[PDB]
Amino acid sequence: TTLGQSAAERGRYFGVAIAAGRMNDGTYMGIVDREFDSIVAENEMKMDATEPNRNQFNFSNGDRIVNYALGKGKKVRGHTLAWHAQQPGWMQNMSGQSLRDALLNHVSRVASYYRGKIHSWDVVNEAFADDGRGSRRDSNLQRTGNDWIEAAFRAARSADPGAKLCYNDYNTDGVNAKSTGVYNMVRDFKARGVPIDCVGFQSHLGTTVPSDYQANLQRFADLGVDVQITELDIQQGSNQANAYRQVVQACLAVSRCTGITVWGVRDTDSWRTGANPLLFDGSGNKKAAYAAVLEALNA
Repeated sequence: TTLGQSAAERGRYFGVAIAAGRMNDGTYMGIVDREFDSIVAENEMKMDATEPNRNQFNFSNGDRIVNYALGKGKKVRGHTLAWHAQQPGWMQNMSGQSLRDALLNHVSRVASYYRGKIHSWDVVNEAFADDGRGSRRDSNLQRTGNDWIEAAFRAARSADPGAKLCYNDYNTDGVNAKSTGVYNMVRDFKARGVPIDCVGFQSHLGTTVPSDYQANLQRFADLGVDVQITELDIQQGSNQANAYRQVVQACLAVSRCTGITVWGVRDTDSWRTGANPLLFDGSGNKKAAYAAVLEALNA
């Protein structure tokens, strides 16, 4: 088997983040053809990639990833319709109502273009502080109004109602002040019928999985949302393979945990240079962490 085969047999997907740049690399494209049944774009679908100038869109590189995914029978995750980081320059300098207008225009148009091709959308990415109080990150977006996360989900449901609408964030893997700030927002969203289907957990780990990784996953699924591990990577070390095997078993244990996406093919492809935090090495070979993931999917 492969990761994707044996994660399907558990009712789940195993995805990978790819970059257009590498799609000519023969051994890279091979591993992706075979091991994963879900695909994210690493950069080609962010705000600056898709709307370089106000109200004017280029989906050229994002499409090369999406259409490769559909052509080979794989699911597609959309990353990401709204995010303080990596805003096209014209957007960084707007504020207020017109920023709010520009933001919703971005979400409905991007989600419209990809309607029917997107298994799930990171609608809003990283909206909570890392300050031990679970408060909102101060952003030009957040300064338009505390309800901008709601408005963004509303615009995305309109544009593509078949897509699963996710909130995605990092430093949210255990039970901390940040996951509980996310939790309270989502709870209120589900209370009020705000259209949010899944919560994403980036899980950019150090060397070790939190004791309550699954307890935190589970408290969210109990809200009646799906949970997804969206951008997984684990710092290398002797506990690396143990840490991957634990993340997979925490997802199999939770019934609403639909799948896991690691954030790159090979160690050399990682935004986290030097960490070697992935399932393959630069020579393209399976690491120990690959065998841990494949067993955990099978045991």
